[PDB]
Amino acid sequence: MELKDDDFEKISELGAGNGGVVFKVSHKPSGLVMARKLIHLEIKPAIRNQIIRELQVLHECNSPYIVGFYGAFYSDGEISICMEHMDGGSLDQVLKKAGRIPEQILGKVSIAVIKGLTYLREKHKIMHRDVKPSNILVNSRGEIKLCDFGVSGQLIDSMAVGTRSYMSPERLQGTHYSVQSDIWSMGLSLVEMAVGRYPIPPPDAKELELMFPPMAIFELLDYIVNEPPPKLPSGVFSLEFQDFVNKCLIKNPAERADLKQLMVHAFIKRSDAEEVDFAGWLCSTIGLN
Ligand SMILES: Nc1ncnc2c1ncn2[C@@H]1O[C@H](COP(=O)(O)OP(=O)(O)OP(=O)(O)O)[C@@H](O)[C@H]1O
Ligand SMILES: O=C(NOC[C@H](O)CO)c1oc2ccncc2c1Nc1ccc(I)cc1F
Ligand SMILES: [Mg+2]
Repeated sequence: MELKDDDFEKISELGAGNGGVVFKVSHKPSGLVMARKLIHLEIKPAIRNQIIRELQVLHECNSPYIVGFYGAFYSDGEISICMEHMDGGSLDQVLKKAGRIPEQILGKVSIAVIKGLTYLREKHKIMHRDVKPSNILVNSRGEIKLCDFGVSGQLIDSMAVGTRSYMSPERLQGTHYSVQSDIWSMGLSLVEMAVGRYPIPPPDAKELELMFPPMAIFELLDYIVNEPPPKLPSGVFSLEFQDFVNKCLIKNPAERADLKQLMVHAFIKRSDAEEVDFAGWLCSTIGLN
């Protein structure tokens, strides 16, 4: 069935970010609860049809590790993307409530991200372009899924920041980037979620004892490109996890691990095996089920 603006009704607001908002909505004809992302684009009527045409590939993006698509359309100023509502929210929200995410749980997340990126690359020849805790969504059935990935080339162009960057040194320095950049972002997201705050600048010894002003824009970006990369602190995390993120966070993109290598890394092989009630933990920590 085709989706159209007058067929919806706002239930609540799921949040916002550097531009458009997302509503939890009810599609009246179907009865389905959905997440409707609205993106404001003062943009000519020709190229906004291309965007919709290009977003139709999302109907073929079916994976347990990728947020489901219902449809896309242009309303009155705004292009609407309608997706699966994920009742656990994004990992940036669960981090706020959780304080930290345990390593075992990050093992399950790492698995999901790797397998999602792999799906998008192998089956659709696309890079994410925007991996970070807020674009990894989770639900009470224990699923972990990626969203907000770069399907439509046009949409990427029509949007082209914030105060915290998950961009890789190479992408920060110019156009010379591609799929290896998603690895960096994943690695940084993981350190963030393990430690409970954005890992740049790194915490001093005294701030690490406590766990176990904000930087200016240029200061921070300079740190990412010119200063050694962030590390998981020693002692409180397994050596294999430490290696995992170190392999993700190698400044040189060719030297950096790729998805094939990460898939067979000791930390994944260990997390594959482990028995973890992610569904249970998630609800327990945010108060749902
Ligand atoms: N499908 C969904 N189900 C449930 N919540 C969602 C869904 N999509 C987005 N959200 C929520 O909406 C919020 C805003 O999302 P949006 O993608 O507009 O920005 P963001 O990714 O949070 O931050 P940024 O602006 O840096 O991308 C997210 O933080 C997330 O909590
Ligand atoms: O939402 C995106 N960025 O977040 C920016 C924030 O809202 C800030 O304003 C975004 O960027 C793209 C670029 C190209 N193609 C698609 C998208 C796309 N959305 C998208 C992709 C897959 C699925 I499942 C659902 C989606 F909502
Ligand atoms: Mg987002």
